[PDB]
Parts: sequence; C-alpha cells; structure tokens
Amino acid sequence: KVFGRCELAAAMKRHGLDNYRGYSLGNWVCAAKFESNFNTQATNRNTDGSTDYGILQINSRWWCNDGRTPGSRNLCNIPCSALLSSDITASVNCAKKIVSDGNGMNAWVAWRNRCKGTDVQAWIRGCRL
Ligand SMILES: O=C1C(Br)=CC(=C(c2cc(Br)c(O)c(Br)c2)c2ccccc2S(=O)(=O)O)C=C1Br
Ligand SMILES: O=C1C(Br)=CC(=C(c2cc(Br)c(O)c(Br)c2)c2ccccc2S(=O)(=O)O)C=C1Br
Ligand code: NA
Repeated sequence: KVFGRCELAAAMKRHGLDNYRGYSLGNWVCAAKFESNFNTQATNRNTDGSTDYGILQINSRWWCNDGRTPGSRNLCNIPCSALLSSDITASVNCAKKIVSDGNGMNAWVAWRNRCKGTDVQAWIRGCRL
C-alpha cells in the first residue's frame, strides 16, 4: 500500500504515535516520506548485508528477523515480513520500541538529515487530525 501523506498521519494517530517520546506527529510522517515514499512494501538492502523493511525502513540487524542477517537481535520480536503489511500496526509498534530509548529517532538517517532541525509540523499541513 502506498499511503497518502495525511492518510498516513491519521493512521499513525490512531496508534498514538503523535508526541510519542516527545516526537510530534510530523516527525514520523517526514521520516516515512524519505525512507519509503509512503510505500509499505519497500525493501532495500544495506552494505552490511542487512535489509530495511516497510514504510519506516526498519533494519534487520537490530530490530526484526529476516532469516539472513548474521548476528540479528530482533529487538522488536517480529518477522521483517510483518513490516510490509498494508496495516501499519507492526511498523508503528517497532518504531515505538526503537524510539523508547537510545538515540531516539536518530535511528533513521533520513530523519536526522531531512527532518531534524526543521519545522516538521509542515508535514501535517491540511490533514484532518
Ligand atoms: O558504498 C557502497 C554502496 Br552505496 C553500494 C555498494 C554495492 C551495492 C551493490 C548492490 Br547491487 C546493492 O544492492 C547494494 Br545494497 C550495494 C556494491 C557495488 C559493487 C560491488 C559490490 C557491492 S556490495 O557491497 O553490494 O557487495 C558497495 C558500497 Br562500498
Ligand atoms: O562484485 C560484485 C558485483 Br560487481 C555485483 C554484486 C551484486 C550484483 C551483481 C549483479 Br550482475 C546484479 O545484477 C545485481 Br542486482 C547485484 C550483488 C550485490 C549485493 C548483493 C548481492 C549481489 S549478487 O546479485 O551478486 O548476489 C556483487 C559483487 Br561481490
Ligand atoms: Na534478521
């Protein structure tokens, strides 16, 4: 499923992502735009041999199990396949685990380079929320 910008914002808010850990909703929409262009089925290999999955391009070295990444931790306790569903629940729950501690949304390079330090509230312009 390729979500619309506001469509995704609304689905995220139905899972309480708005202001999760202090990150306003636009941060997550901005991250999803530049990670996956809003496509839940996006998959992309990395130079370390891990792969990123789903609308937030969550990695298989640390977060999900894809059965082919040496030394994977699966800290979200989920098959990476689950992050490709049209239902964003699994991606949201894993994103919440990622942001629960550590470097927060800095786990996403795209967030750090494209979203951090900008007015991310622009990303929910014109969205009924
Ligand atoms: O900085 C990088 C970046 Br950027 C990409 C890549 C590669 C690559 C190729 C494909 Br195809 C692919 O799907 C992905 Br992901 C990466 C690559 C290129 C030539 C030979 C072997 C690889 S290898 O590393 O894949 O063996 C290597 C370095 Br170094
Ligand atoms: O030195 C190389 C060079 Br150059 C290319 C490639 C690859 C590759 C090659 C072709 Br051709 C291609 O069409 C695609 Br896509 C990827 C490759 C890259 C990453 C992962 C798997 C492959 S794999 O496909 O080789 O398993 C690996 C090495 Br090592
Ligand atoms: Na894995």
